[PDB]
Amino acid sequence: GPVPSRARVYTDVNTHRPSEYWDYESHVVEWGNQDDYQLVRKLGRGKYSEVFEAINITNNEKVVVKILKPVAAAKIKREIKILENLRGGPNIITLADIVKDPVSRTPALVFEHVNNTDFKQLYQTLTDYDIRFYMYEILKALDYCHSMGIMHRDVKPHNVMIDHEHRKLRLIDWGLAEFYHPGQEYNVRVASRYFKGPELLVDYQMYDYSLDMWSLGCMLASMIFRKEPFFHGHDNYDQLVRIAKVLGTEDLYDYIDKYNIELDPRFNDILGRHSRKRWERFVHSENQHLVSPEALDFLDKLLRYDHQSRLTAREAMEHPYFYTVVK
Ligand SMILES: Nc1ncnc2c1ncn2[C@@H]1O[C@H](COP(=O)(O)OP(=O)(O)OP(=O)(O)O)[C@@H](O)[C@H]1O
Ligand SMILES: Clc1cc2[nH]ccc2cc1Br
Repeated sequence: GPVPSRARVYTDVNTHRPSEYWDYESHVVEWGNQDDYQLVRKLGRGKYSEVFEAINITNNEKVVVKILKPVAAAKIKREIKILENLRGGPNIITLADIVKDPVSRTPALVFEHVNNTDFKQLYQTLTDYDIRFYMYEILKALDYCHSMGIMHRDVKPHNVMIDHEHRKLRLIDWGLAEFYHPGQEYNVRVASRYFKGPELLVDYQMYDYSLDMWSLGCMLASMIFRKEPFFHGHDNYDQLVRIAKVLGTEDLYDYIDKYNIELDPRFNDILGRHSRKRWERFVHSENQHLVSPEALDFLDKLLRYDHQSRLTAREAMEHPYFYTVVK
């Protein structure tokens, strides 16, 4: 069957922590006062929650309220435990309160509000320096959560809030986040299609923090090459073919051979044979100002099939691409 795998960093953070730290099922939720919050406007709705802008009437501060849709208490306590564990961490969204919504009769998570800049404007206006600056900020949040034994599993642009005026970044939406336990087989239905790592696309369940580094690489490629998304699959199968058209099929077969993974036979008549492309192939007059040899080397070290070969968040922070960023 498949060869086992373990993270090359932060492998035993959870084994050496009190069981209360990662045993989210055993956690007793402390409930706040729902009357402290006045809902102002609906910001969005997904399969798992409705999101509102609200006012905390005890301090007149703006907050965001995520009212959870009917889902397993396992996912609810997991998100709460992760948010409480990471609270105060660099660039991690702050969970301000947990209240029972009187209408839905489900938990409502109250978060600090971030005055988020339009994503389309950010994507179209970020300069070379801003891309490096904000990528260093996201790495601080990822190294923190990884060092705390947690994988985010849904890194994507909509989950990175940026207040471009105050040069403030927050990593949000921890509903898919999970505690990393060496040897544990996880669900591969995580992350959004365009940001799914090859490990999820080939059904390899013993993955780790390095999944987030693939997702970060996908964001980087889309920003420096001005191609959103970078890997534009029609579905989860075409998603792997789109990756293989860039990284090539030889390295893909070496990856699956290393872990003794057998690809779904449905890939036999869609994967083809592709060579690895040089990153310069994606450079053109409209994105050249965002590309440098340091950007391409950094990208090359994130976008690797073998999850064990990708840079960790801390190694990424050491890369020459960030030497220009004021620290
Ligand atoms: N802490 C926050 N401060 C300000 N706005 C937030 C905060 N958290 C979420 N939002 C905003 O709430 C809105 C709705 O969120 P929601 O996650 O449902 O949709 P979304 O960002 O389009 O996500 P997805 O792409 O996953 O569907 C978004 O515009 C999001 O930026
Ligand atoms: Cl790190 C980062 C996160 C982001 N979220 C939306 C745009 C955007 C750009 C960068 Br660079």
